[PDB]
Amino acid sequence: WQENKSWNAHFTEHKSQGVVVLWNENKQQGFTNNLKRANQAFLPASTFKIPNSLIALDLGVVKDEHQVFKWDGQTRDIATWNRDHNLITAMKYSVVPVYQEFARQIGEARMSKMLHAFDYGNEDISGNVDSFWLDGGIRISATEQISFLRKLYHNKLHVSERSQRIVKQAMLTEANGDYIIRAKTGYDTKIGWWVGWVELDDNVWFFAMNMDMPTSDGLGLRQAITKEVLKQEKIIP
Amino acid sequence: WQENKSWNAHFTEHKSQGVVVLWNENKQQGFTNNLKRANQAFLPASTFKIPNSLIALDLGVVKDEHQVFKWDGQTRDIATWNRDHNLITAMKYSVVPVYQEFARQIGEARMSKMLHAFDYGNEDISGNVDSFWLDGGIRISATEQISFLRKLYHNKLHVSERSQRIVKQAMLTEANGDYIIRAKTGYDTKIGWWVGWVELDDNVWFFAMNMDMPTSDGLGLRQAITKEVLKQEKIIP
Ligand code: NA
Ligand code: NA
Ligand code: NA
Repeated sequence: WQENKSWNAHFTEHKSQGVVVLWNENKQQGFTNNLKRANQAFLPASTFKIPNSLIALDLGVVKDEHQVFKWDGQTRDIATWNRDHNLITAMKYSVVPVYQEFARQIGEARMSKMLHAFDYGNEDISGNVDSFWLDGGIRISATEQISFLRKLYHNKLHVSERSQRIVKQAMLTEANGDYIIRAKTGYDTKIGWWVGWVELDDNVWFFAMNMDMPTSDGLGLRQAITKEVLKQEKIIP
Repeated sequence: WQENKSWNAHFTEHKSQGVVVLWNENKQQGFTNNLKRANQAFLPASTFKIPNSLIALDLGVVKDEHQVFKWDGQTRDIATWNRDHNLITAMKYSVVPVYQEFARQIGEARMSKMLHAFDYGNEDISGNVDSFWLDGGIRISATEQISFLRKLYHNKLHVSERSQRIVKQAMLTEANGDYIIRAKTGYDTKIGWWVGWVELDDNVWFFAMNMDMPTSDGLGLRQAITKEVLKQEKIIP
């Protein structure tokens, strides 16, 4: 692990504070602007959709990325939520109600057992079974997110290979001739997250970032600051 | 099927001639600028890399998208070919020697049986087992490319689901907040190809295009013209 404080200028430039963690898979080396915060644990919020999806697929709660999760007829503030969804759109729009239903069907016992099998964060599901990742006891750090993602990337998690391939497909965020990003956003009213990885032709760079997010004003910063770090390190052009 | 000659404006504006074929999956309806050229069969060239990959995966000739195909040590004109590759980079840079090796390992008998099971084009693999898609007997039309691709999209081809998911991952070309394109380019001395699909939140649009390609100058037009048509049809912004 190497600390590079020069990344802090990207945060300063945006009147923000946070951590970016990068892992170079080929070199097995990590880099971050703040080693201490890199190892501090926070509520995952919607980044929890990654393990939740995996578990739901492995248990058959979700069949595949095409199955329709019918809208439950309750109108909610976020317009995109008020419609039918599949795994791809549910991830893309972070549709909380669909995942809450998943969590209820999974149940606390299977949920707790799976997170333990995954070595996921503090592995604590205390609170409501359908909301612990938003306001309950579970915590994970940026470095822990990287460890978890590395296992997912290599199909090493304790679910089927098929479930893992499907979730990586659903994580697809951006792709062009230069790179591919597979990732998940999250935010909880105190912290904003972006975790995932960048696929290059001959390497993979895992990333996990979080930042203080007093208002939702700055949500776009999660990707922007990360990309500035990626640009500075020449990972993307 | 519906003919839209207005699309010809995009070809002529580039001093070009060709066909674009679109299929709206939800509505089960197709659109083309030239109904007859849509059904004209040509050598598939590198678009054959899609069935070739599926077969190699299903037979274990390829383990997965990470397996290294070591460079055989012969230097060829295209700089990107002269290195080790995996399925992702082999597709991205259309690395013919790797696929030629796959074809030799698959062998004529299994190749022929699989293309028949695929209902692929004219199913004719004469003569050279490692070059028939470049100079041999096989011919496929833009509409036939679409039929094959629709089966691949739904995991309905007669190979494992896993094989189909891996090849679709390897087809990934472009992705953003508005769309995902999975596709494969091809070109022989005479014609250039682009075939694949556009994933939207609530629909999939299949496409297959081919155009006259007297020089390799114009290869960029395969994507550009196709995108102008997608833009016109309001499929992408
Ligand atoms: Na690793
Ligand atoms: Na910025
Ligand atoms: Na044009």
